[PDB]
This record gives sequence, C-alpha cells and structure tokens, in this order.
Amino acid sequence: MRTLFFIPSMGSVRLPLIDFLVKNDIEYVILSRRNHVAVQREIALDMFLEMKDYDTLAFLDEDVVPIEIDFQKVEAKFNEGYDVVCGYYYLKTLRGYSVYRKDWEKEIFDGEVNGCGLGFTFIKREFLEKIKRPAFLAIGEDVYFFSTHKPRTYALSSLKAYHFIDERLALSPDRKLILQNDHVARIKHHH
Amino acid sequence: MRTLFFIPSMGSVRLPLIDFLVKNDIEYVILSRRNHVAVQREIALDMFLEMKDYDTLAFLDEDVVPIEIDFQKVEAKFNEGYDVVCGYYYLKTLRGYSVYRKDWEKEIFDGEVNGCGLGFTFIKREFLEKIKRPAFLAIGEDVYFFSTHKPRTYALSSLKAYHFIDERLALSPDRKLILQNDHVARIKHHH
Ligand code: NI
Ligand code: NI
Repeated sequence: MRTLFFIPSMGSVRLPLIDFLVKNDIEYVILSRRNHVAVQREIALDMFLEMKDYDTLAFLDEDVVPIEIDFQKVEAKFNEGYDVVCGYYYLKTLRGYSVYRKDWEKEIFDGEVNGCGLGFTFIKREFLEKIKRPAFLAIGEDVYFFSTHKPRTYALSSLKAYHFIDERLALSPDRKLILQNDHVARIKHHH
Repeated sequence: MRTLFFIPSMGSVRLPLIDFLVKNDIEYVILSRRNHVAVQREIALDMFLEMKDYDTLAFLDEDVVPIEIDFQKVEAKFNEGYDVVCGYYYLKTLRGYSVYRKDWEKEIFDGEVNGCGLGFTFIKREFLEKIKRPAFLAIGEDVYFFSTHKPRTYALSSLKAYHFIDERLALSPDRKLILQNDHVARIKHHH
C-alpha cells in the first residue's frame, strides 16, 4: 500500500510535523491556504485521483502529529472492506476525540464508527473513485463527507496523534498537555 | 563542499522555504525557538563544529528563501581565502539590502563587504574552528559577529533570496512585492 498525505495548511508547518514527515519518509502535498479547508480537500481529491501510484489518500491536519501509524493495520482494514480508517487525537474544541458515532467519542476504542474530523484519516482509492464529485462541502465538510457518502469507516486505537495548540504545546491522546521543543534535522552525512 | 543549513525558527516553517528545502535536497537543522536568536546561532555553531562531514555552516533565516545559489561560486570564494560569503535579500526594516559596508547597501553588487544580517550567509569551517567561543552575542549578534571576529567577507550578487513577510507575500531582490501561494509536494512515485 502506498499512501499520499495531504496536509491542509495556512501557509506554514510546525516543527513537530516536519519532524514526523522527515523521520517517516512521508510522501505528501502540503496545501497552501485557500478560501476554506473544504476547497483544499477537494483540490487534494483531484490531485490524488490523477496520481495512480498512490492507493490511499491520507488527510493529516497541519496541527496533527502522529505518534505511531501501524500502516499494516490500516491496510488490513481496507483489505477487509473498510473505505476509511480513522485515527485518534483529542479535539481543540475540548469536545472529545476526533471520531464519532452519536457524538465525539469520550474514549479511545477499536471499532466501526460513523465518521471523524478528516484530520487523521486514511481513505482508499476504490472508494474515492466511486464517489460523486465534488466530494467535500462546508457544519463542516467532515460531517458532510460522512453523512453524504457513507463510507464503511473503522477507528483504530493504534492510530494516535498529538493535537498541537501552538508550535510546541499539544494535547496528547491521554488528554494531557505535552511540550515538544526539539530542533528538527535532516542530515544524511553525520558520519 | 558540503553545506549544513541552520535555520533559526519560531517553531514553524513557511511553505515557500519547505519547497526550497525539498527541491534542492538541502541538509539542515531547523532550530526551535529559544530565548533569543543569538542563542539559536550559538547552538548551531556547537552542533556544526561536531559534525565534521560538513565544511560550511549556512545560516538561513526561516523567512529568507533563496532564488538561486551557485554553490560553486560560494566555494570558489572560500578557496580564494574568504571566511564568509553573504547573499542578498531586501530587509523588512526597509533600510536596504542584507549586506553592509558603512551602512545597509542600497544596491546589489559583487564585492568585499564588512558584514551582513546572518540570514543568508555561508561560513567556512576553518574560520569557525579558530574563532573565540561563544561567538554570537546580542545591537544584534550579526554586527557583533562581524565587528568582533572580523571575517574576510564577500557579497555575491549571484546569491539572491525573497524575504517573506507573511506565508505568501515577499520582498523580492528587485524591491518589489511578490506572492507565492503554491502547494508544496514531496512525491517520489508519480509515474
Ligand atoms: Ni556520507
Ligand atoms: Ni516508484
């Protein structure tokens, strides 16, 4: 499985996300600011669909920094017939976690869900090639996407991320505040 | 010649600089926020001196985005016995260009200068291994560095950069405002 990350930005990327991108050899498109995030997500879908080497479109909000991604567990869920695999981070709205059934979840679990906020979310090509386009419309384009297109959706507890508030302080998946203030290096020849 | 870029940041990097970093296969350390830029520059010097595979410490401010770098012209100047090679961008203070003799220069030229603002600046190891440490102290650590350590310093007109004001709008080296609002991609498999 080959994944292309699309990161909606406001024109910059915080260091902790740069570090994740470098350390994990991630392939991505960081989207410059547009009128609204829904417009960026539609652009992402358009670009993704043309880029046939990529099997999975991963949306990652610029303030969401994965702790670990078990890509084989994500791939396993798609193979089993899920359309969308959701990861967990705590919302900056303080309303709960980034996945929902009847409401934003209060606790992390592995299970089928109704949707998520599109901030840490893997979507398979097969599903996206079938959906009516344009696909994201803005409540948000997140509830719209799920309510309208009804993907078979699974939340993995093994997908966890920090949700950064500023460049250094983040909400951790254990609902604590953490601080990450390290430098970020891309060095190929420190022998 | 192998160059390690040190980029003092406030915890994020604007897209246009990410694009420069990716497109040009740059090796770097982006420095997280500290008390003051002088502290970041000293940390940079300490790290650089230990990393013996790197011949040149390049400082690049996070809001400075090179247009072109002729690395062979930089290397040529070091071979000729310069210690520091300075590039040009227009200051956001609007006072002139980033290099000075008696004052900030009003026009771009190839020639020996007294110093620059340390925002687009290549410094050779030989010089840095000789200087009294600690080396940067904050007027700024830029005038201090040059006034105190008196490197043999050359400004190359072939080193030009944009000086970004926000994430998209920049002062160009021709003293005009330009806008860069493209997405930034790192994609290895668009076949
Ligand atoms: Ni090497
Ligand atoms: Ni390939």
